[PDB]
Parts: sequence; C-alpha cells; structure tokens
Amino acid sequence: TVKGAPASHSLAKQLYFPLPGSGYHLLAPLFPTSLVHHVHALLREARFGDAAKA
RNA sequence: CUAAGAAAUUCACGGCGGGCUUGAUGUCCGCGUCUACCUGGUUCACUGCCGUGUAGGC
Repeated sequence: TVKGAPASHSLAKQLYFPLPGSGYHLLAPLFPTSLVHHVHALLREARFGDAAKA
C-alpha cells in the first residue's frame, strides 16, 4: 500500500476532453483489471461442455 | 486537439499410386380458325431538223 508520485511516462495515452463552456481536461486512461476473463473462461470450458453435450 | 503521436515480416518446398455402374420398359385419345380490302399522286423517255454552244425544238 504505497504509491510514489503521479506521472504518465510519455507513452501512456492521455486525451483532451472538451469541457462544456470552454477548456479541456487531459484524462489519462489506465488499463483496468476487470476480470471478465474468469466469466469468459468459466462460460466456455467449465459447464459449456455439459450444456453443449445436452 | 481524434486509447493521440511511430513503426519493412522474411524467407524455401515433388501429393503421389490403382480402378467395369449395371440391367428393363406401350404416351395415348378429339379438333371449322373465320371475315372485307383500288399500290396509287405517278416512268423527268427513245430523239432531232439541236445549239456539243446549259436558253433551243414533237
């Protein structure tokens, strides 16, 4: 549980978003660790075989 | 101010081997097609006393 310093080392994406009146924000996106991969793998190998043979 | 902004894939190859498709068959019967028309508004034609001489003759 430690961070360091906020940065975005020159190759991470960061994209202007138009504010309503005027102005922008830089909005650096970060890759999430949402695991739909577990829900994808368990619905393709675990009991996809049993439902598929039925 | 665009998940922004950048990017040489690069190369080669033996698909080969062989072969019985066979036989048989009933298309089979009919039939009312009628009726009336102007090719005519066109053949710039053989000559010749003729002038071949762009008008000139029956």
